[PDB]
Amino acid sequence: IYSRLLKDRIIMLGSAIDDNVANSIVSQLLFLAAEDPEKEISLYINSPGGSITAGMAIYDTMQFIKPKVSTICIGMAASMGAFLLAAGEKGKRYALPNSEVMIHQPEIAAKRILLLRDKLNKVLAERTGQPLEVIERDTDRDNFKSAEEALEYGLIDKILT
Amino acid sequence: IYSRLLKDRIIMLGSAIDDNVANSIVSQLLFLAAEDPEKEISLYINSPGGSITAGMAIYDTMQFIKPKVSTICIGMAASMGAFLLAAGEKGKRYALPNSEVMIHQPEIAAKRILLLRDKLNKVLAERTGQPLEVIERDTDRDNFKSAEEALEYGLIDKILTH
Amino acid sequence: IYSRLLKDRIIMLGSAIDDNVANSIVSQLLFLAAEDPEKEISLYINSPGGSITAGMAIYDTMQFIKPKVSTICIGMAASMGAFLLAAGEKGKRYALPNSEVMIHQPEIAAKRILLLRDKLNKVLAERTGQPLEVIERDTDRDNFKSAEEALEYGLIDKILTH
Amino acid sequence: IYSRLLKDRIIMLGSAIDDNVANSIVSQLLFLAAEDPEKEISLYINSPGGSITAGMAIYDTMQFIKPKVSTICIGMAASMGAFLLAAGEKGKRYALPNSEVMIHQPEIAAKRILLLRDKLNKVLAERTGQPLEVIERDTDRDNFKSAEEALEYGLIDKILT
Amino acid sequence: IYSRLLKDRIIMLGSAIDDNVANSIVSQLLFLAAEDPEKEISLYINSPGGSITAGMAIYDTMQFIKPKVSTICIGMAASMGAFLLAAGEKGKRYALPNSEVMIHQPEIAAKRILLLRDKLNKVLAERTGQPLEVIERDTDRDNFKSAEEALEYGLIDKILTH
Amino acid sequence: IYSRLLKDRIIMLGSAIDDNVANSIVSQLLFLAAEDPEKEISLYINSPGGSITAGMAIYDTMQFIKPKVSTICIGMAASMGAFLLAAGEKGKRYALPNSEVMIHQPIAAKRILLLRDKLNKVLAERTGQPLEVIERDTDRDNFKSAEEALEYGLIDKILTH
Amino acid sequence: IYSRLLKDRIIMLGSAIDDNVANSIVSQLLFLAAEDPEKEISLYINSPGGSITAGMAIYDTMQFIKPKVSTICIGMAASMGAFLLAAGEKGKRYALPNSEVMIHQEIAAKRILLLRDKLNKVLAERTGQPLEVIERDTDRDNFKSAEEALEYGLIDKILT
Amino acid sequence: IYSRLLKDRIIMLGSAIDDNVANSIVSQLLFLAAEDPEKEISLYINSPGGSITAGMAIYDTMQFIKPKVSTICIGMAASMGAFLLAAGEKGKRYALPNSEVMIHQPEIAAKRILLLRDKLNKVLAERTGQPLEVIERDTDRDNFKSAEEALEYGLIDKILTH
Amino acid sequence: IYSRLLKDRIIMLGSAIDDNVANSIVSQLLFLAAEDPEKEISLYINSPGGSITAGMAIYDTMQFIKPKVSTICIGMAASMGAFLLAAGEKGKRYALPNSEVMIHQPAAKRILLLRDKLNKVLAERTGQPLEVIERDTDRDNFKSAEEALEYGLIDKILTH
Amino acid sequence: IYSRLLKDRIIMLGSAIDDNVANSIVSQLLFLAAEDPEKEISLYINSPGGSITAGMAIYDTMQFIKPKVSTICIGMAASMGAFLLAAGEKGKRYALPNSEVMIHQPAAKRILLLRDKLNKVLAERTGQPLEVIERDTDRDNFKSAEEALEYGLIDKILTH
Amino acid sequence: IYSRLLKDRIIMLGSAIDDNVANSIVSQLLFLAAEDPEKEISLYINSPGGSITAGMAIYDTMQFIKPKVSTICIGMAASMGAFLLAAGEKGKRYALPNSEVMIHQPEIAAKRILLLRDKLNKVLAERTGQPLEVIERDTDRDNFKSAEEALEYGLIDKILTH
Amino acid sequence: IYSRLLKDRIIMLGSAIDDNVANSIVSQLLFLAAEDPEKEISLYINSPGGSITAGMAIYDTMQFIKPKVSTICIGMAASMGAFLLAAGEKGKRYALPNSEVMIHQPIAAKRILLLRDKLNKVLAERTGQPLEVIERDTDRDNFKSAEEALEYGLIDKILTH
Repeated sequence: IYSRLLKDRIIMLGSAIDDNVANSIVSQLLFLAAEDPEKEISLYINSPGGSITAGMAIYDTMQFIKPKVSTICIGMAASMGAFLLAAGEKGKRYALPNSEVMIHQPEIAAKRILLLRDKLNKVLAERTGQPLEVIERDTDRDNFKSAEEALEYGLIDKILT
Repeated sequence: IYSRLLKDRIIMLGSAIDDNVANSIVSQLLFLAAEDPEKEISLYINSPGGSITAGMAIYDTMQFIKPKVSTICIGMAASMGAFLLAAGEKGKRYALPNSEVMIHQPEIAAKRILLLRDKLNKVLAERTGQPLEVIERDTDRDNFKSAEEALEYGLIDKILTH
Repeated sequence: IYSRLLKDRIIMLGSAIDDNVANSIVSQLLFLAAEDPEKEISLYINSPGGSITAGMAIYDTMQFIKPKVSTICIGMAASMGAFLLAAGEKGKRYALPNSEVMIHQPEIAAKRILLLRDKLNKVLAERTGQPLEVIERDTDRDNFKSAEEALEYGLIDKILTH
Repeated sequence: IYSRLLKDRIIMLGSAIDDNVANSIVSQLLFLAAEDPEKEISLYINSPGGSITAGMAIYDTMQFIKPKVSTICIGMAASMGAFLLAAGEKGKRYALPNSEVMIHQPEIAAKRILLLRDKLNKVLAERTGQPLEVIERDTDRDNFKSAEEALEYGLIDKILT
Repeated sequence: IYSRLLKDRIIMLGSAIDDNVANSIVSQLLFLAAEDPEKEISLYINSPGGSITAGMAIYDTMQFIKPKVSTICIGMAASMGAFLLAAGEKGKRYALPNSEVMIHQPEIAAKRILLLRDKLNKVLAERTGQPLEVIERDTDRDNFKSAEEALEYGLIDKILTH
Repeated sequence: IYSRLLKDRIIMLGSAIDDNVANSIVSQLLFLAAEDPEKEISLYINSPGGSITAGMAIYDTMQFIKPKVSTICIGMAASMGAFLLAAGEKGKRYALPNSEVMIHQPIAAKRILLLRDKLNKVLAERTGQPLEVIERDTDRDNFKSAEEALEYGLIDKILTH
Repeated sequence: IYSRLLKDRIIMLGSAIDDNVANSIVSQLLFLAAEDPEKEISLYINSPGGSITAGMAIYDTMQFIKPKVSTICIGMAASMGAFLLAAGEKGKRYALPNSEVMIHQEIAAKRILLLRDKLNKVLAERTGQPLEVIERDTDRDNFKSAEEALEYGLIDKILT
Repeated sequence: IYSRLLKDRIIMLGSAIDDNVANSIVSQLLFLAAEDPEKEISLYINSPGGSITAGMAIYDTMQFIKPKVSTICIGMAASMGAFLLAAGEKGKRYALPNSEVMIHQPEIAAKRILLLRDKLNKVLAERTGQPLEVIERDTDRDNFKSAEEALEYGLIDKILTH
Repeated sequence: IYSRLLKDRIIMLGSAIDDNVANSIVSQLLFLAAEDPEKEISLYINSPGGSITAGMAIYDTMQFIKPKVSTICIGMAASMGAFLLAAGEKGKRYALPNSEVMIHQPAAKRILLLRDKLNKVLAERTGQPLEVIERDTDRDNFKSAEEALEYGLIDKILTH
Repeated sequence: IYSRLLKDRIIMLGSAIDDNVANSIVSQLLFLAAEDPEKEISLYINSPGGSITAGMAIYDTMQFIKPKVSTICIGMAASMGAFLLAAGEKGKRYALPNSEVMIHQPAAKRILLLRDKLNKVLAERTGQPLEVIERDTDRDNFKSAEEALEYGLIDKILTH
Repeated sequence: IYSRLLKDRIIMLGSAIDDNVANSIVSQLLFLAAEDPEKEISLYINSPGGSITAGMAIYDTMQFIKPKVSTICIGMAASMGAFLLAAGEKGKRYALPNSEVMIHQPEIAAKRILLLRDKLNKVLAERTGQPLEVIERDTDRDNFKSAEEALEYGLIDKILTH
Repeated sequence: IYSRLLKDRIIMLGSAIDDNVANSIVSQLLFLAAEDPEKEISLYINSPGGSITAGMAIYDTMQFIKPKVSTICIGMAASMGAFLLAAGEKGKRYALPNSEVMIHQPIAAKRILLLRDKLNKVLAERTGQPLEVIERDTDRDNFKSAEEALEYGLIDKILTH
């Protein structure tokens, strides 16, 4: 199926993000960018989130490729799912009226994670317009946002009705 | 099989609704809207229902896409199954004579659940043209409606008869 | 296989009836009706029967679609399998000489079961010709009907021979 | 373990009620009543509930035996768990301050169930002091009671602090 | 557990009756009869019933041993469960006020079953006090009898009350 | 595979007969009769036999359809396998020189008695043996060689070289 | 449990007979014979039967040991179960009123035929039926009530 | 083993808290209170935490029984594990020097969850002598405390040192 | 894969022979004979052997169909595998230089029947007197390809 | 159970012989020899046989320990089971009337070594000339208890 | 078995260290300390190591209890296994001549890992005599120490010989 | 069982040697040495061998404890099994007449090289063979009979009758 979706340049990120999913998503992105570098991509996101390392891979692939990546939150975008939502092409970041967004993000790899988390926070500040310290507090805490709360925090540009 | 059905723009929702099913249904909806934005979709519903979050995802995708989504209840629509039935395109919401509807609605975020619940009651009120306090009473409790009580309540537009 | 059968508009109901089987059968019915609304369908039945709710779903879908559904009992039609047999298109309900029919009918709510039994009983009365009360007794009792007994009772229209 | 509890005449009903559990509980009740007919029994209840047929078996065994059965709700008593709580010896029905009670209760066996349900409602009316019609509405609806709401509905005699 | 029960001469028959259960129950019976031939046995019964062959094994062992076997129905005694209940020591056959009895009885030669069915109807006739032919009439259809109805019918001696 | 065989109108009955197999075989028979009602079908039988109800279903479907059904015994036809062999189209019932046939046949007890009688009858008719002897021989263990099956009138022909 | 039974010299043969069961039963027989060679053993039989080779092992162990082995049919004794029933100590072979008996029974082929012949002979001596009569009845499907089993010579006494 | 521990009135809570664990812990508590109502109990806690409903059950049983319950944190007490640590007998709440405490707290009844949560914050406020608004801030977010920060915050009475 | 082989009229018998394998092989043989009755079939055999009944079914199907069946032993043909090798079309029975052949063969009454048929057929295929066949079937011996050629089990060794 | 048997110095060898079984049996033998070096051991054998290496380990342990090991064949002793039967203490090797014995035996170099040792030992236990042993080990034959007594595999048949 | 060992106050740590093993070890330690607070304990270690959080739990329990804990390395002590070895009672830390020690240390939070590594490093420095910075380098590197190397570094007190 | 053997101070090493087995064997050795330091231990060995690290652990525990450890080879001692056999108490190293010994021995690669050298040394010392020949023979497939193991000095005695 998602194969048919693929021909329409729609990627569905429908699950927790791990390496597998991250490889899969990166592949699809690279594939589409291969077919038609000039043409837009739609990434739909319903995800509880997942590993920061897996998430950053997708994010990097998004920033890297030529095609603009529009993001659309459907049920939920939490953790790295919310991050990817926020990292969509500007003015192209979308949510449905009932969808929810939670920006909360969960050896010697530890040093590495702390660094990635710092990068993550900074990107999020830039994309949202929030101050870094605000982003820090909010990603360390359990909080939920309605499509409307997320529009007004700067995570999405438009609520699609 | 349902693949063949898909070519005819029929989606079968035949099970309890969870994230998997919700992803599947959403995908099929997006896919069909992709092929042909202008053209109608038939959603057949026999479901015991399920998670309000998974249900709202399907509901949003339905409202969002261009194609009108006709809903048809076959055996049963309960919980989010009844909600989706009720959320079909107006004049296009259908049941079979012996089918049953139960609007009773039974991990994260207690507060989210409560919010979704207010909106679910609200959407039900608009679509059935029913008073909120009534919608609230009947979603709270075990009750089943026949194809006849569903229609009269405003849950479906018409009953399809041989 | 069954797939090849499907191209010939034959559906095989060969097992106990549950939600899965009911979904499957309903789908195949909707599929065939989609291909060719005008053209007949053959439903072969060898089934011990099963859930009344699942059975009624198949029945409603049968009554609902355009194509006429011929029913053919092969080994056995018991419970909802005998009901579906009896619900075949008139003059098109068939059995094999050695096949057997038992109209005895044994997640869900109790009042719903009772509502559905009355309904299934009424339908049976219409189809067999029998008085409602004769049906009520025979569904509560363990009996088998030979094909000839079956044809006499009104469950089938014709027995298949040399 | 619960073996040691047994010697102290404590039964723990810690799970959903099915036939198994119902057999087990009935056995223990009959066993204790065997040892010492004169002496009290303590039934602790943390249960999501279960089958009305299984529940009625325990209830019947409770009413039948000589020993008075005190009931104590710990986490939760729902469905037939709430019913058994309510069916404890009078003035002996107890809950903990944070416990919860839900009296909501979920072929041709159908006729039988409808009858058992009627019996169930009536017993509950008697034990609570509620009118039958009130019991009917409340067991058909999803509702939760604090220890305090349950004390004041008549499901328990005492909140143990 | 059950083991503790066993020391008090209580056997729990808590399940459908098959060869395994039947072997188990027979063993316990022979075991208790071995310990103390003179002393009574309590057999508690909550069972949907089961195989007539497995049932008759337990029955024969009951009749055979010295100890008197009291029977007590708890939730339900159906099929061979109801039979064993009825086959308890006279004046010792007991039910709880809400328990239910159903005397309906649905690798083995068909004639073996036919004969064992008759022999069952006869034993049951002599145990109830009911005439053979009425028992034959009753057990070939579904019914269910309350504790009150089974008392009347001669299936049990006493209801456990107050 | 079998699928390729199917295109040539060969059905292989290679296992014990239960409802599954019976359904499968019936389906294949109905399917072939659907494609070409006029044209012959070859049923190869190597089977230990099985349920009389499942057997009679296949037998009925055989007698019912238009295509003539030739039967060929390969290793063994016992129980309902032997019966189906015997029920092939007349002059079309075949065995291989080393194959064996055993007509011994081992829920409604009243009904299985009926089918048993009906079986015995059909057997008497096709073999032309006394119903008297058919009842002896199906009630006891007996193995016939391909020759012994010829004399009995269970098969018309033994296939050689 | 059957452990407690064992202390009372009761063995329960409650299942199809295979090598495992046969080993078990043989062990228990040898064990009891070890404890008290002089004292009787009670073998209760409810069995659909099984392998002739596994059966003959139990039968041989029975014949071999000193203790007399009484046999009691409870639900059913078929195949080698019926054989072992028949092979109980004389005057000690028992059935319950409703129990049923059915005597119907490289790749080890020549040996199966021998064991079978040996089994038919032993049933002849034990029932008092002619061999030709046993050869007939073990090749065919038939069941006997306690009563018919008494008449045929398969058991001594129906117990009530 | 923990059996031997049990004889010394030591209970080990070494895992995530669910209904099973909660039943187990409750049972052990009731058992010990049964043996010797007067005598102290030691509850060692190394737990990632878990369900608020399962946690409250243990907490209630602790408050309810006669014996004083000393709590000792070993590796970690997070979520309901930290709550139970804090709910130990006063002056008897202990941690090891390297142990960690996280008071962050992450099926039925959204409304119940919310209620339990208010009471959990409240009990934490009493026991730590801390302002509610502070307790509310720190249960809402990811934070871990050392044995030193726990003590100063008022989560434990003293740190046990070699 | 073996599907591709099948289009070339090659059947691979690569495992112990049971009913499943026997059904499979028979089916493939009947299938090929259906496509092209006139045309040869190649049966490659590397098998430890198996049941005499399952074997005889393959053998009969081989004798029965029109196409000539050439047999080729690859690693091993033992038991019914050796028998089917030997039953290949005359002049068409082949082995590879390092392959091995063991003619040892591991209702009883029917089993004893097939066993006799088997010995006779072998005796006819090899030209060996029957009584030599019967000794060699009862005993455990391997033949090198060379020995099997000289014994008359195979027509030619493949080489060069 | 067999635990109770063990206290009576009865070992039951009831299955195919592999390393596991061989370890088990050796352990039990060493254990009993430890308790009471002076006192006899009864080894009951119903076994299809098995690996020659696993077998020889049991055999060596038997020869090695002080207690005399009596062997009793119950259903069957084939392969290494037959060998261990034959290796029982002299005059103490027993079989039951219906039991069967097959002496057929199914680093290669070490395997060929044990095989020779095995034939020799048998030749010594039976009194049969070596070359007769070698024929009979290579071939597939059953001996009735009677035949095994006369062959010198067992000392006495149990009866009466 | 191990049980017999336990009566002799020997604990065997023979596997990777996770929460399970850590709970087990902690329990055994608490148990023995319960039986006889005054008397020595022998902890034998052959372990590839494991989670720092699990390791620190065992360590804290060791430091906490009254009994002195002697440590004996048998095959290998790596990661937290080498740490526990080094944390044995002074003069009581032992190894076998051919055993190996690797102090390299590879659900959880990152800052917590870092806090715990500094701590484990400090402890190691105290115990070995080494400067903190020597420990820091050696834990970040893949090296094995022979028993003699180990004794020289300060990880053990004595090597076990003829 | 083995447990009974344990009371008699017999340990059975009956399988390939891995960490589990090595732990088990070490434990049993430590246990026995705990009960009675003065008293002899009998280690029976039938083993294909295994890991050199696991082997050396057992060997060390043997050399370390007070009790003398007699070794007896039953079926086979290969690899570390042969090594442990050879490392039994002197004059206490035994084999059965038909048993076999193979001294052929097949994560820190640098370390396994060290143990390998140390093994070869101990072997040279106990057999009294040239370290020269010990390196040949452990690097190749060789099977010694009980006699051949006597000459090599791997065992002191062959146990007979």
